[PDB]
Amino acid sequence: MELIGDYSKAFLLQTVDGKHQDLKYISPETMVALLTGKFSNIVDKFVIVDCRYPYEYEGGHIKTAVNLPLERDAESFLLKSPIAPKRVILIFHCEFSSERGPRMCRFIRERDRAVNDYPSLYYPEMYILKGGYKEFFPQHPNFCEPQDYRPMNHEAFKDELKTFRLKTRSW
Ligand SMILES: [Cl-]
Repeated sequence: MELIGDYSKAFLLQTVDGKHQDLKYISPETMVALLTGKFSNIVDKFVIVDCRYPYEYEGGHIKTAVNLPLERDAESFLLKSPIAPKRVILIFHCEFSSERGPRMCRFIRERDRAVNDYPSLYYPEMYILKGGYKEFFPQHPNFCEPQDYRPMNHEAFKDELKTFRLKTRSW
């Protein structure tokens, strides 16, 4: 397997097959391994980036996840003052096997390459959570807050979906 983004070392986590062949995917069990400190002697900090809209996040998210659905906010949070360490790892996710998580992962890599001298990176190791929140919640509800799941297409949130789409950079 290839080295991480800055070619400094191998990827730390066991991976699973996902839709995008160019990206690295992890399972809910691996996400729990990170949250439970199984990799604490090697991983200084990891950030779970929930790419879903605010109403989805508010309805139930993974504990400690940061909601950064807009490219400009993810860029500001992650790259204005980079989270330095040991390894730093980013895990991106959305509701299921959609495109919000993968798009944000690729965007952050593009910006990280842009602000660095090749091949150095602030976030050389990034993964996508396979199956997103939809598959994580039924496996580990006690690692979620609140213990619920609100889909993007929830009947009572049609206006909220629309309101938030009008804040994105492109459609
Ligand atoms: Cl955006």
